[PDB]
Amino acid sequence: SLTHRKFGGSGGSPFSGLSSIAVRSGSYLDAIIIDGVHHGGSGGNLSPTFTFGSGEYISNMTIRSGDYIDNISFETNMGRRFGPYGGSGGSANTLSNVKVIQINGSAGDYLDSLDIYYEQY
Amino acid sequence: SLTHRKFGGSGGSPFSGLSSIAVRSGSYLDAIIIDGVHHGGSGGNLSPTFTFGSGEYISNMTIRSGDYIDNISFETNMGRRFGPYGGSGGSANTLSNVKVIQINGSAGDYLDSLDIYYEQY
Ligand SMILES: CC(=O)N[C@@H]1[C@@H](O)[C@H](O)[C@@H](CO)O[C@H]1O
Repeated sequence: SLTHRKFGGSGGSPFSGLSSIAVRSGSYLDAIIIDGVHHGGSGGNLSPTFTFGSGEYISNMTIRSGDYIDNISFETNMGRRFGPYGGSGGSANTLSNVKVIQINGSAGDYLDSLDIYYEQY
Repeated sequence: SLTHRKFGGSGGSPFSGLSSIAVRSGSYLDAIIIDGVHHGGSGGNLSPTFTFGSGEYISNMTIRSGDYIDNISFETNMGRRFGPYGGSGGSANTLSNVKVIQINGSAGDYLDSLDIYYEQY
């Protein structure tokens, strides 16, 4: 049962545990890199690193996928954009008016799957 | 509305975007360091970094807090312990039988608050 709980007081600027995103891709996704940590294989080319600013988060995400992840692009609430990186294969699925909280998944030599935790607004 | 969605197929080995945790602390938390990214002040003392192995996640977590996060400890599904690190004041709150998905918060010179995203079992 997916939930969240707050602890602590009212001070501070807010932050996410999810700080940055990169991928290795060719015609597939070989890897996703999250806060610098590699998940996947060695194939494809390494994209530049997207680092979220304070209060920035993924609000819109397009992922083409089949048995693997074929492509990823997203947009933030601040208008910045990442991708698309990958091939034209797979089915396109979209997330819109969301807030991505976390990005988990399953990887071998290629990025097989992503489990995207998010708030739907 | 908090939720999630899986894209892609059924192979590969599971990974989490949440891979490492350290804190800076004395009698309360100055900072939490999540996968290498520093959130909060220069104060207190830097804990060793906890790095989650393949298939390991937080299953139990005790937080003390008041206006600030005062203490964190957690246990993983694999019997590993992080902390307790911090002070003995504020009120104690425990998550048991969980899987922690994400740790967000607010931070200034100190760690003010955490918003913990988790599956409750
Ligand atoms: C063959 C095709 O048209 N689309 C495939 C899809 O079925 C496959 O599972 C996916 C992920 O590996 O890659 C696409 O290119």
